[PDB]
Amino acid sequence: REKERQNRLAEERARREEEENRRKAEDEARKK
Repeated sequence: REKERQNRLAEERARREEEENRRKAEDEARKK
């Protein structure tokens, strides 16, 4: 159960991270 929880939270973190990455990408694109 602990590893399930930790992995779920970890994928949530990584998904938020890729959200911010694509976000900064589209920001730079607007700068272009």
